[PDB]
Amino acid sequence: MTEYKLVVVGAGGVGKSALTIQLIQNHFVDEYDPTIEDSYRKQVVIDGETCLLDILDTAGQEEYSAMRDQYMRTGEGFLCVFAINNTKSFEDIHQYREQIKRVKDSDDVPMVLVGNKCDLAARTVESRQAQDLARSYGIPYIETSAKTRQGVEDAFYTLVREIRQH
Ligand SMILES: Nc1nc2c(ncn2[C@@H]2O[C@H](COP(=O)(O)OP(=O)(O)NP(=O)(O)O)[C@@H](O)[C@H]2O)c(=O)[nH]1
Ligand SMILES: [Mg+2]
Repeated sequence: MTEYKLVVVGAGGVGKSALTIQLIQNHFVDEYDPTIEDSYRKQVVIDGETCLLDILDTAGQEEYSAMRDQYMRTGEGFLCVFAINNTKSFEDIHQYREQIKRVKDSDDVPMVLVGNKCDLAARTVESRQAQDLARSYGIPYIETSAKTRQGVEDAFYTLVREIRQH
C-alpha cells in the first residue's frame, strides 16, 4: 500500500509525542517523557485510500542534531510544531523549516505549521502571527490540542493531502 512518511519536529515539550500518540492511540499523555526517536506505523484509511502512516516522532533536544539530516531526508512531509504558550518555540520554527528545505533541496516540501496546546488559556503566540508565518511559507496553519484532540486528525490528514498534491 501507499505509505506516507511523516515526521514531527519542533522544540522540546511542545507536544510532538502527545499529538502522535493521540492520533495513533487515542489518549492524551500528561506525563513528562522526553523522546529520542520513536516510530509509529499504522494502517489507516484516509479519504478512502488504504495507506500506511509511517510517523517519526523526533527529539526536541539539540544534542541529537546528528540524527536530523537523515530523518529529514527520508521524510515526505513534516509537522512543524510549536506551543501557543511558548513564544521561544514559535521563534525557533524557522530553524526547522530552513534545515528541512536545505536537506531536501526543495522550497515546497509538504509541511503543516502546527500551533499546539490551544486548549490553554494563557496564550503568548497570537494565531495571526502564526498564520502570517505559514502564509510566508506557502503552507497551512492548523491549531491543535493533544489534550482535547482538537485539530489532531486535521493536522495529520492535511499533511497527507499535501503529500498527495505535491
Ligand atoms: N495542555 C496541553 N498540554 C499538552 C499538550 N501537548 C502536550 N502537552 C503536555 O506538554 C508536555 C510535553 O509533551 P510532549 O508530548 O512530551 O512533548 P514533546 O514535544 O514530545 N517533548 P520532546 O521533544 O522532549 O520529545 C507534557 O506534559 C504533555 O502532557 C496540549 O495540547 N495541551
Ligand atoms: Mg516527544
